[PDB]
Amino acid sequence: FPEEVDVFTAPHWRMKQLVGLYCDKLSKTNFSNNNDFRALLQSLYATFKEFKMHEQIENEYIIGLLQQRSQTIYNVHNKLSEMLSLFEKGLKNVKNEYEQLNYAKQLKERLEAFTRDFLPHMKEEEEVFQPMLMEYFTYEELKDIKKKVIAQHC
Repeated sequence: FPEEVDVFTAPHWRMKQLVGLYCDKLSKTNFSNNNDFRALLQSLYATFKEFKMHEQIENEYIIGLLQQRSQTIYNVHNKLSEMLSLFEKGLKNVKNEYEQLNYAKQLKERLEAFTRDFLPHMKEEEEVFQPMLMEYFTYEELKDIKKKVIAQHC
């Protein structure tokens, strides 16, 4: 698929880069240490804010359009909002090492589940929405769209 009409690849290269960064931080993080703990949550909150902007950009510049033209919408492209709330909880409601370590176990559980769903969600957009975009829009329309999408991401 021509680079100039690919509306997922570059944003997703950034999102996967962010997944890699938080997985790395997660596994090197000392949850018994309060500073290490908060720094981790702070990184995670910023990261997940960018994920939310990304999904919003998709909704506003790509998905809403594709769904009006194909009318083949049934799945509703929430998750991120619950993850951000989780993080806030850790940054405001955790006082000592006992709470930190109980929290960590839950954080890890929820991030693993998030990650296991987020990668396939992205692959479905590239494998399914991209090709649909080909049949319902012209090549220049798609170029315009990618233009608007990169502007919002970058």
